[PDB]
Amino acid sequence: APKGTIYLTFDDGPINASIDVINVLNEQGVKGTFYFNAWHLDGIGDENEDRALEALKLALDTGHVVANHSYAHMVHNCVDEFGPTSGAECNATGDHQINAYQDPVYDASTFADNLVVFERYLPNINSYPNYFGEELARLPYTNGWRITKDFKADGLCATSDDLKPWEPGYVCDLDNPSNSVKASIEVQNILANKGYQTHGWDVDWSPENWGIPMPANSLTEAEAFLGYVDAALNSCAPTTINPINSKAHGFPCGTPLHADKVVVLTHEFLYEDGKRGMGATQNLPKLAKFLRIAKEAGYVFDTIDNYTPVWQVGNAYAAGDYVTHSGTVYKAVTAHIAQQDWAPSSTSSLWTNADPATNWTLNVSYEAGDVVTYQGLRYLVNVPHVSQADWTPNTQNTLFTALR
Ligand code: NA
Ligand code: NA
Ligand SMILES: [Zn+2]
Repeated sequence: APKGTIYLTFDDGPINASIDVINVLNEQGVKGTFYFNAWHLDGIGDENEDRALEALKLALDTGHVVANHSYAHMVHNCVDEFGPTSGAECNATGDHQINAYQDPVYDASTFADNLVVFERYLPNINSYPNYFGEELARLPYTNGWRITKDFKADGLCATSDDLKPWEPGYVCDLDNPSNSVKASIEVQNILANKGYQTHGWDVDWSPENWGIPMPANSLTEAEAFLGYVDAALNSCAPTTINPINSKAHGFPCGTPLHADKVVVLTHEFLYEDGKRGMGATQNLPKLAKFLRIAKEAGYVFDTIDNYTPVWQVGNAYAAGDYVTHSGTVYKAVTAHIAQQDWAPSSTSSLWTNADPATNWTLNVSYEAGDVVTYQGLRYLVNVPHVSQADWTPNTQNTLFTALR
């Protein structure tokens, strides 16, 4: 009977600072989820990153989950031509969020480049069960979600075509958002069709003021931050969160998978003594205190791969329960006790596939109004039905109509 589940997630590693963050976590047995960019492994990410490969190894060997944050954090969209100094050059101008997404197909493909680079530096990385780079992602700058067919959100103010959010003159038009936001959405949809889930966050453990001379020194204290977590528990934090560009618009408040869960976003580089402040000296103790008080307050920690629980032999499932099985999201059709010979599948009558994907897919519960893509063409679902191999969109003229 825990008060809730916290998902500690760390963005933008692997860097030298990741090693200290992991050792703090390890001292208390907590597992984190790390959303890595492989450009630190190549030494072009403008951080202290000579130990990036040791950090990647440490994360995997001590049981933390590694997920896909893209190769270079979309920095290629921040400069005219991407190269070894694009990182520092984009740091100099601070325009990370300006035209952050441009060509969605290419931007998505940098999530796959990420995988290739990981495997070049750590060639046996897919022999690790806690390596999830092919299945779990998070978009840079974007509190966007792709969890189930019916659990999606987009961060409609996350990135801009011109003005930064705080800057005088900034308007975010939700009914017609920035071109960069529009591309980020297509990127979400592209990753979901390759089988990813993308997760945003409920709370962003960040500087209480990004304007003071050493911003890392103003990271929220642990007591105050456990307070933020308490506040977000079952209160649809992704929509209420500030600033505006951190919001997740359309988040399905009260959706069952999000009950009693808080996903915390933070960055290893905030726990480093360096160009941003006394991270290691002042904030590593804050992190270690939070881990103590959060358990005392009744929370437990988990990693994002369990956010949707894995299908288990012997569990009682209710109609409507969500699981993953071989990385695929499923929704129980019938209350029943799972057993070894009837796991979810593309022909199971006990489950339907509920991936957040939009390509036409077997054993999906389709609704009137859904749109599916099949053999390069888009089709509207006219009639609710569970899809099967006899009823491919191109030949079933009753259940589907081509958009043309
Ligand atoms: Na798998
Ligand atoms: Na998946
Ligand atoms: Zn990031």
